[PDB]
Amino acid sequence: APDSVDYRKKGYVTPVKNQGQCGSCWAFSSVGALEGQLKKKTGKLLNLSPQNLVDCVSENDGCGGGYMTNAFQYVQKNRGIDSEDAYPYVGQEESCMYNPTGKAAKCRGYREIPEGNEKALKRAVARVGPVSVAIDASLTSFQFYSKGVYYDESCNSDNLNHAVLAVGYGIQKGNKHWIIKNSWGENWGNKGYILMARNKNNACGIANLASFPKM
Ligand SMILES: *C(=O)[C@@H](NC(=O)OC(C)(C)C)C1CCCCC1
Repeated sequence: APDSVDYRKKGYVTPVKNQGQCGSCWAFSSVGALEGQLKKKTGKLLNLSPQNLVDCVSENDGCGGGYMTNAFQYVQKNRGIDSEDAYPYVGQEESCMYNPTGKAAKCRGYREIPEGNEKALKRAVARVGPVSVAIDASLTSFQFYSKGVYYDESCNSDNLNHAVLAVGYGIQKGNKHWIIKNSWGENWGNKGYILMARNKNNACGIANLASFPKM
């Protein structure tokens, strides 16, 4: 039987979130990866705080964009990241208000998958769990997605502009794919998710900026 995994079935994925009017996709991607590792390492997870990252990761630009590795590094140096409940998302950057009392996860580093390698990415998803990735999500066809395995030849792998989360991989109707968790609400795509073409020459640059935190 062909290799495939869907971490949503295993309880490694929390409900789909909505960024609102803030370019915080990176924060949600990071938090999603941390959540997956919490489930993996401790047997249970909870919603982590993307707001904590938006406000405290000085190396990023808050609602103006950021990198997942920068967030992981921050969680590590900071000795922690608050839970969503302790540090709720307001969708706008504010002053860093982290509080150790509400710490909900820790990080011991991170690893970046070899750029452009879907085979290494697949191994990471299979051996680590959900991984943070970035893609070109500017196409109109990406935005109005609803079903099937998305693939658009004009998707620019050299223009990563949206962080997302690879929650698994498989095949649907002879079409190999990556299971992708977005942060545009459950209203977007298929209940907040999108099936993206796998092994279609790094479509949309799916393997160009992938990483996972070490816990
Ligand atoms: C989306 O939420 C943001 N994307 C982002 O941080 O992209 C990386 C650096 C490729 C992960 C941006 C922030 C504002 C401009 C548009 C989308």
